[PDB]
Amino acid sequence: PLESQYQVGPLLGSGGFGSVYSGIRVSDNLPVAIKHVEKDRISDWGELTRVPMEVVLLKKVSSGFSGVIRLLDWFERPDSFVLILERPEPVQDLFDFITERGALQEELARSFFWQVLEAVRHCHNCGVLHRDIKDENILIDLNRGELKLIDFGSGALLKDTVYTDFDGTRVYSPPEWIRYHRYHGRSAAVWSLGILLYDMVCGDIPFEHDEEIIRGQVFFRQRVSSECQHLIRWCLALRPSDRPTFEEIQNHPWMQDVLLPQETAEIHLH
Ligand SMILES: Clc1ccc2c(c1)N(CCC[C@@H]1CCCNC1)c1ccncc1O2
Repeated sequence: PLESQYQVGPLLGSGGFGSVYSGIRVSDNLPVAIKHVEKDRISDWGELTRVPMEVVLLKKVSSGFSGVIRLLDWFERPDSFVLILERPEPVQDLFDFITERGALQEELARSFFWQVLEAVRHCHNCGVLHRDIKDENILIDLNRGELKLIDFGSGALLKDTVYTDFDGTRVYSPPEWIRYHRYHGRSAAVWSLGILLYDMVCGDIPFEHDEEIIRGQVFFRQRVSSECQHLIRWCLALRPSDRPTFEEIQNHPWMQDVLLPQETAEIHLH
């Protein structure tokens, strides 16, 4: 019943993930996003009924409220899967937000960064590893000031042993991946959060090529508080065991006195 149950609007974007369209549920009038994924181009499948991993992972996290975009429904077709997802309104992704406004005031980066951490914790707590945390995978609900994680298509079940496959973004990938093709979930996630935070406070990523990643030296082109630079360098420690846990990130001095999402919208987004 898919074509009667939702009403298709403009293409929101396309890339490695497939094609994603703006939509309306005709039932509720609810704004949704409609993601089409070609079966040919799915590396990794899961089960409940053989499905894309994204579907497994999203069901594991979609129980309860969160900073992750919910799987509302899904459909199989002969050559594609179709996923129905929350669409916040109005909305802008963090990539476009940063491309437009440049480097972000710390107070705002702090608010955004905290929310990302809450969301990643929530995922890990549900047994899910994202594997592609970056600006293009974070949405900002502009009215409520709430960040939501998207695109679980490179994700895995969380586990405590090493991962030897990676299908996320190279410049967000830790040096242990680049040199040895091995990493552990949590410490690789922390590396990529280090990259994210630098991107927030400088308006751009710290490392462009592999040689820079491997070397792991951070130069700041923008004025950034010494507390913030400390946290960034800590998350981008070359040795994974030298990186902080999520607990240590959230207890870090730069993370004190976070604004609530609502107060963050009033000040920085309205
Ligand atoms: Cl509104 C919304 C809801 C749920 C979404 C997505 C968007 N997207 C958005 C991707 C396109 C962006 C939009 C802005 C311009 N830059 C590119 C998405 C991408 C990949 N997997 C799941 C997704 O789920």
